[PDB]
Amino acid sequence: MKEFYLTVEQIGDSIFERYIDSNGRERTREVEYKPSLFAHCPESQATKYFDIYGKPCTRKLFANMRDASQWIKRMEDIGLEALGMDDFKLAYLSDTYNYEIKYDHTKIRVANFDIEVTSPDGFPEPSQAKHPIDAITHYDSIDDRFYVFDLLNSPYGNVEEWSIEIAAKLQEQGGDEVPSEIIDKIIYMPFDNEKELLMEYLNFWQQKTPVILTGWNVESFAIPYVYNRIKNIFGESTAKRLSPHRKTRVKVIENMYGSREIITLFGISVLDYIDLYKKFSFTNQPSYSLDYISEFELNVGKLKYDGPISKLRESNHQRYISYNIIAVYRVLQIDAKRQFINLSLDMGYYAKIQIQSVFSPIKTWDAIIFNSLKEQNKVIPQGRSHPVQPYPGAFVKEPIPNRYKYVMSFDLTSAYPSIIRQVNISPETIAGTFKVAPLHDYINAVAERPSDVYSCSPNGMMYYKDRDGVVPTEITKVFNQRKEHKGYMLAAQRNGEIIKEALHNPNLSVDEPLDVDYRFDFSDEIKEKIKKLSAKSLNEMLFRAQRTEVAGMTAQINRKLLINSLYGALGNVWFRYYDLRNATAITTFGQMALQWIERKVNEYLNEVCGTEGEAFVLYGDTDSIYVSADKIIDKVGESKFRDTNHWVDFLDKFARERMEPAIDRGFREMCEYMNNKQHLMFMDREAIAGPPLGSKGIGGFWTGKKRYALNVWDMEGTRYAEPKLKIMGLETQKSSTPKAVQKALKECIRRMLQEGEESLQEYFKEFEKEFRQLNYISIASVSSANNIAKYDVGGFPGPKCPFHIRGILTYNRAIKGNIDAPQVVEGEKVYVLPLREGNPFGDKCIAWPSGTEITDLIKDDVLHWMDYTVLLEKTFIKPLEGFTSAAKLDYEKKASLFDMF
DNA sequence: TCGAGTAAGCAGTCCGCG
DNA sequence: GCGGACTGCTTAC
Ligand SMILES: Cc1cn([C@H]2C[C@H](O)[C@@H](COP(=O)(O)OP(=O)(O)OP(=O)(O)O)O2)c(=O)[nH]c1=O
Ligand SMILES: [Ca+2]
Ligand SMILES: [Ca+2]
Ligand SMILES: [Ca+2]
Ligand SMILES: [Ca+2]
Ligand SMILES: [Ca+2]
Ligand SMILES: [Ca+2]
Ligand SMILES: [Ca+2]
Repeated sequence: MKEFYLTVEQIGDSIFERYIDSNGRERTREVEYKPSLFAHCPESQATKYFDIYGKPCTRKLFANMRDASQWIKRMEDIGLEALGMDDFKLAYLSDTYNYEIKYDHTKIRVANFDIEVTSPDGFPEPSQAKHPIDAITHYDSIDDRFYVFDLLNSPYGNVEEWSIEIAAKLQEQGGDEVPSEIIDKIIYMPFDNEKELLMEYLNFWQQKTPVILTGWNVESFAIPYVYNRIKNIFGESTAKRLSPHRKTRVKVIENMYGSREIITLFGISVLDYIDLYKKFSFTNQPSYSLDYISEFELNVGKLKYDGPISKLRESNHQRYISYNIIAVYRVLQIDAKRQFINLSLDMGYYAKIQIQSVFSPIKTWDAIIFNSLKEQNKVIPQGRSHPVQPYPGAFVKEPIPNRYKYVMSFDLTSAYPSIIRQVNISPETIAGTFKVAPLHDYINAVAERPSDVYSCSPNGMMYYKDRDGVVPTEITKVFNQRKEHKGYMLAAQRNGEIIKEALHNPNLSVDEPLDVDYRFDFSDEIKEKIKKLSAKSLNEMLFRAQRTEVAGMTAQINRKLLINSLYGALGNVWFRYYDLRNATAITTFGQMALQWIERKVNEYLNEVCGTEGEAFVLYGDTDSIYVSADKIIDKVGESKFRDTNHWVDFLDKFARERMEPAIDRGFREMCEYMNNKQHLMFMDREAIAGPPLGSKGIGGFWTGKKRYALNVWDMEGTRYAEPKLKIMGLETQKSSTPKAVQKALKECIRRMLQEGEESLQEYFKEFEKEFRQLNYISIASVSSANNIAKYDVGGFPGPKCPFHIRGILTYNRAIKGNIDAPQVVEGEKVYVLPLREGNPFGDKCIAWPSGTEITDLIKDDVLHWMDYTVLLEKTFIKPLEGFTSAAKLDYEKKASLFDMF
């Protein structure tokens, strides 16, 4: 097999590389890599190396990496550009793996671990590590085993061994319900003392050294705790054994307020699953506790226990160990579904970077572009410093707030990447500038043609047309991968809808789910077999289809993220190819494209409707238009349609056969106007929206920019078994809005769009009457909590104190003195509740850590003093009043003459 | 919240507005 | 009471 790296590091003048050799075995090597860098030279000097602008360079070969770094510094002292890849390990990977890497994941040791630390006096700080580590569960992907290290004797209690038999039993048997599928995979090791536990863990780690190291909060908690505890007991040299090269660095990480420490383990790639989840999941969660996320992702019940976690080991060591094991398993289950490790490996090997660098699109793209240029013997420019400067973005149309009955939407496929490719925007394709007219003049096609030679953006920039830039070339490659995965995702989605339909008529039989590839649209034969299947088999198939859809979603949306982040990197001062001229060329072209096509669509529809000045485009944001279809439906007449699906078909056909060709003609003209390299503006239909045929539903409404709801029957070619709400920006979509309130507002919206005013009024009246019975967590607001210290003046709110921070200060006074009470962590999320006048907490609100029950010390009093009236008004009535006033509906029945009878 | 970008919405504070 | 200046937070692209 072809060799591939596992990890790479620079340590002084050596590269340390762990790799898989041609026989599939893990090896390590130290290489005295001599890096090269480059300086500009005279034309009279014969060279093969040129910078991206075509200027000749001489290659400087250094005796070692330190010599190279020193040269860069002296070049700065002289005032001359030092060209080339200054991150020497990326140059090493490029030289050592000069081919497309094919990796074999089965050979990569992926370790997933979690530790337990009993602490009586509050949160056990990793930097201090003052308490014994009393459990470690470490799952190894190569062995497929859970290695459990269990401390039986501690200063906080001596306990009996954990029992695998009880662990396996149902909770109704007094057991722990450790999943039966992992029972046989547990290797249990009890220890009489912590010193032996840790020495054995280190010997184990040496034998089975992680390449990828993951878990939940492993980077911020488990790793620094283990390192520091070992350091405290044995000394630094022993703790450094967590690195295969015995090198570690305390790394200080900082944002806007304050900083924290992590331990860099040289020769390991730490991908903390909480951070993978945050970057790649496209959620914003009220809580990031593993319990909360596991419940959300997997629909598994919260791991229940009596009393605080600080007393769990002494009171129920059995459950304590089983819960540690289950926690490790939960992360593996989340990864089986979301596949973020697979994503990271794919992206990392594609770019030829340390796998942990997938968190940085700047590093990822720097490596991709360097590798690409190096292939042509071209030399990358030196990174420079730039001051942070603002630049303009997208155009968003101001919608008239209203109900909108029939709507068809359209938006550009990968808009900004497509603009980059179409215009040929790249650092080395800049050709010059032209005199800019006001944007309105380009939108209306009255400005003079920018260039008859070069490809243009309405910000004034011109680009070469003779050859593709490296940015267009490389962005296209990732875009093509994105397109492939999106195809699989949508097929799985369409397949899911087939199963949902079949589930209306399940067969009374005993059978099996069909063995199929959900990434491909079901054949006629498969469809026929599905119609004969039982509910059990159909539901299993649906689950599998939905898992395939999620897998495709991860692969496609994060490739979309990668290419969109190349655009974004052009506007980040740390990117080697930072250039506000190029970032603004993209955004200004975007503004033109949207407004140009708005004009074209309005013109087209006015023509086919025989009107003048009618605005068919009611809204658009960045690269999208929303077209009112009322007049199209009315041209045929509603009574002509057999059912909802009939008019959906009709609008679908109209969009595909009439609208899209008109849109395409419009953009081709724009391409010619701007003299672009290639027409790539592809504005495909997104949604077909409207009320159910014959209902009183309003179909859709807008309240403002970035705030709307549509009742959708077809989304990008997926014809739903049941209509689905597309809601953007409204409170149902915000993580700050209480859970039960999101749910209620969504049902209000459903009723508005599908059923009408009277249905809405019925539901509202019921919710208002019953909501005080809702569990307090479900009606609590959520907020991130930054700068608690800033607004804390002797335990009381300082000037301009935010509402949620005020709540935290209230909480802090109420739990004062107790080291046992959960502390609100700076920068994390809190639940927030309003409190009635005269309450014993002495302020108008209280906040506590999100994803948790408020501590028993104050729970009863919070429950007694919760201000339900304020809750309802702020979170439910105010937003609902917004939706209904926009839609020109009333959520409460107004008086009429009929009342008199 | 270490980690690519801008536009733009709403909650809340402070305080004017005769 | 609402609206502007401002902070804080969050979402649509
Ligand atoms: C979602 C998103 C969009 N954008 C910008 C670039 C996008 O091309 C543009 C339009 O956003 P989208 O319409 O959300 O995405 P897209 O057009 O790139 O891809 P597709 O519609 O095919 O799924 O907005 C970002 O810069 N960052 C982002 O995270
Ligand atoms: Ca735990
Ligand atoms: Ca788009
Ligand atoms: Ca599309
Ligand atoms: Ca059937
Ligand atoms: Ca869009
Ligand atoms: Ca009490
Ligand atoms: Ca206001």
